[PDB]
Amino acid sequence: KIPNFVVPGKCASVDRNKLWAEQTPNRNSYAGVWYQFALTNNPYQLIEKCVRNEYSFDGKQFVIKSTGIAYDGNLLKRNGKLYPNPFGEPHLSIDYENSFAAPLVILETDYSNYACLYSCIDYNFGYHSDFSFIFSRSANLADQYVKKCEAAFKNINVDTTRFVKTVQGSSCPYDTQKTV
Amino acid sequence: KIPNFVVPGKCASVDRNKLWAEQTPNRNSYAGVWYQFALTNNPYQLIEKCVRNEYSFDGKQFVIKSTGIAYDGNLLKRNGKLYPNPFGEPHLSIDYENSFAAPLVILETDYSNYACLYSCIDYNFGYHSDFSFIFSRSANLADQYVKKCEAAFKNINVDTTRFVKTVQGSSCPYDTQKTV
Repeated sequence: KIPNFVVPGKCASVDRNKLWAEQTPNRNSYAGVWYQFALTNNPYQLIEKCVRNEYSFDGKQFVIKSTGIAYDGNLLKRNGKLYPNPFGEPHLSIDYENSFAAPLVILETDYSNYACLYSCIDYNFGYHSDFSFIFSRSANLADQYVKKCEAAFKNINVDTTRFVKTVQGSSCPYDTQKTV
Repeated sequence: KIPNFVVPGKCASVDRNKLWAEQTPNRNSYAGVWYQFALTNNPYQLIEKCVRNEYSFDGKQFVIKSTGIAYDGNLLKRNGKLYPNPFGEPHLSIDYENSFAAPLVILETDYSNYACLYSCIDYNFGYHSDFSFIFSRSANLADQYVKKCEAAFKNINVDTTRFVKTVQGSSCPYDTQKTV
């Protein structure tokens, strides 16, 4: 009787201090292309299949070009930005044109194979909503790496049975997508 | 479709460019104290009663100190900011500590009595959610000004029967609230 991404209780502690300090020297290694391997039910994401996110780092933020196939079957490009939280909180803000901005934590990454991403918001009625993602440097992602993200999300009490796989691979027009 | 703030169709077009041209030279007149007179159902507002928003303008953004009574009956302060949309869109972003940032349109204001505020977000399933507010320079607001916001919201097809009045006036400890 309520959506599965509206969950009782408060957002979990995920130790952002530690993660922030690991990640600030490594921003250039996080740039380039990342493919969405899987995500939990998200009513905001407008790209359904072939989700490809290209990041450029200018020294203070990332510029993002997100592309793929929209829910109506058309090619779509979205312009985004990733920048430090404006209040000086140890996490990033992910912001998209014609949308809202939300906190984004890099729960775990090795830069060259995978990244595990997390967003959460507390409501005023004793629930939270959270949104989790698994990113890969390739269309595919080996089980050894999926399992690293599974452990990280279990560690903060996210039910990993909520993940759904995203369409990627040879059926995707990536070369067209990268041209906008 | 189930909560009353989940509504069919796309977010309204609200003629943001005309509003931005009117409002941008008058930022200084929008500063000072605004009381929340009424709002449509909002799951993000942590302050239930006696909502008092103090705005300071620095030429580039506003800094906000919001105070009042929380849903558990205790006093609460929240820190906020209002700044131009980072992509250069003709609207502001309203950003709060430990929360997200959303678009914020001023649909109508006279600076000295009232303001009518609007935020909207689109879902990938073809619905939207919007969040509306009536602000006053005083704890009460005269009917003529209430009626002006009702017409501005009807003009963009927001259902104004969704507004609920906020507790204000003599039962509010405003002088305590401003000690922060």
